[PDB]
Amino acid sequence: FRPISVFREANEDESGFTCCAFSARERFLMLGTCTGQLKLYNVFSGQEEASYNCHNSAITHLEPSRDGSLLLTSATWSQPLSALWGMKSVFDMKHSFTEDHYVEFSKHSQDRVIGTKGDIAHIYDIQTGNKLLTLFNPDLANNYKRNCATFNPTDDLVLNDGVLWDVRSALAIHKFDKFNMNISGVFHPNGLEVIINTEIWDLRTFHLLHTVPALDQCRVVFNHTGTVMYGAMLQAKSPFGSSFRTFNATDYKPIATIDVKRNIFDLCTDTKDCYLAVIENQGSMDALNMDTVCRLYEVG
Ligand SMILES: COc1ccc(C2(C3=Cc4cc(N5CCN(C)CC5)ccc4C4=NCCN34)CC2)cc1
Repeated sequence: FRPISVFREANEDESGFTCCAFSARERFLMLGTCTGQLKLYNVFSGQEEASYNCHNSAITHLEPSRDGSLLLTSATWSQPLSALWGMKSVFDMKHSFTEDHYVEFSKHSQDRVIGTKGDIAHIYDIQTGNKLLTLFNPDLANNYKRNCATFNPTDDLVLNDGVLWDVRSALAIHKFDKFNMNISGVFHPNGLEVIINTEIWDLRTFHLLHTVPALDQCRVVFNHTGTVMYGAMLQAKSPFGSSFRTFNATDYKPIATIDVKRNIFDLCTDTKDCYLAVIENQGSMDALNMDTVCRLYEVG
């Protein structure tokens, strides 16, 4: 991990970057801020190229669409709490998700949004904005404090609150046992495995394949090729502590532990898996205000 670039939010006395994603436009990083702004930065110059106020509370999450035409945002205490923005030609709001505190695109064909409201998942059509489907069963809930509903790579399964759902039938096919209080789980890009905190389950047999103690309380991100898994750990200001782990995605063998000595707010990779971007806070949890920097590292 060779540091190649660093920047702080332009002009600000304290720098308020909260989350990041690379744009479909080569060289440009998208960042959310603690004032609900979306900014476009040259990742090498640190030049601010554009600024849009999406929310009147802090951004917690953003996800660009692969074809660069759409963006999802989530905020902290705004109504609406999440939104879908059009980026082709003029930046504008397309739909709003009144109480969903987290949203993602479908993965295969990006024509749907999945939103999370506490223990409940909602699926929406992108063209009409209509809610197609609500996945919730109170007998099956795990009540994960950081529940995030997600699609599998083919868009026909959903993981919500540690329940695996068939999207076509709207049927719960399996409730995974609850072994932590916060992390609800993600699909591996290979479409055969589920990662729920420290447990790696097989989707076809529900055997436990691996225990990875180092993933405890970690939020997991895959590189674009599905060969490396990157993890940063939640705080018992900041959602994460000050270090990140890399794992081999095929055997879950640890490759690296990096302590950046600063609390991490977010990290993401470019679609060619050359660069890792990390939002690190220079201030503590106790400071008046946050003071984040975006650090760009070369990996290979
Ligand atoms: C499964 O585990 C997860 C843990 C956290 C999250 C979320 C999330 C929340 C968040 C709040 C921030 N705060 C700082 C203090 N300020 C007062 C208000 C805003 C700053 C960054 C982030 C953030 N960045 C990337 C993810 N994420 C909601 C998405 C998702 C999953």
